[PDB]
Amino acid sequence: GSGNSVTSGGYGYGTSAAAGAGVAAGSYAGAVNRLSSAEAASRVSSNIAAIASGGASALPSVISNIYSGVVASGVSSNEALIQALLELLSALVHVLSSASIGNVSSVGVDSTLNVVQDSVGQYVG
Amino acid sequence: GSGNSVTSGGYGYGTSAAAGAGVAAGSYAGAVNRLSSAEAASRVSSNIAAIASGGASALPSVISNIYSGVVASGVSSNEALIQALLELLSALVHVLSSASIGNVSSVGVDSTLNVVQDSVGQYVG
Repeated sequence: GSGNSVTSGGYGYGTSAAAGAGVAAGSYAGAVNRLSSAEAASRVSSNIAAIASGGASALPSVISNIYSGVVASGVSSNEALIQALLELLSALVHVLSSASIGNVSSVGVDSTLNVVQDSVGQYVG
Repeated sequence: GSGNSVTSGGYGYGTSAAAGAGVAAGSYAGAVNRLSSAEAASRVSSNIAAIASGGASALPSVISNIYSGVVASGVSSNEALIQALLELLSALVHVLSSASIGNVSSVGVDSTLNVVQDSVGQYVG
């Protein structure tokens, strides 16, 4: 302890290759190891059919579903972001296993990016 | 600039509703409203065909491609994680626009979550 608190960068206390739970400034691995727990699986598999339907329009809805679920555990706000995002990242990649994709064009990604900013930008900001 | 610097919580500077760019410890909206730039659209459109063809097997390869691209832009290391991920999150939701999904299963997501930990778990910790 010191009492005199000032500031700190994303290093020293935690950089990478760690256990987690308030390790770095915005990086925490504990939010990740919890993904192999049934906790995530119960939420992620519930929203697979949501993202599969909305594509990107489901993001602001599904992220909200998962985020609140993680925060309900009593986790740090910033670490909750990570876990909730990681749980989110799992729902939409699993659907591709069954999603017989056709042909995607390299156009309109610019516009899709404008949408992703809406869903998570309000959590990282 | 106080001589000494002891760690503190990621608040005070830009707790919420902030424009971005090193606003919080692990939260930055600046890494999000930059996605509407040609920068992301030029990277993410190269990732769309990759993730579409792998589902989750492309994550560890695509995330790294984008991450190194963002870090070389002179961005903060922990902030890069956010932007690089947001650009990543844009590629895989774009593909659903032309990906006619059929029937996904709520079983196996538990296992998929184990893989997502490998791709980003080395950047978040």
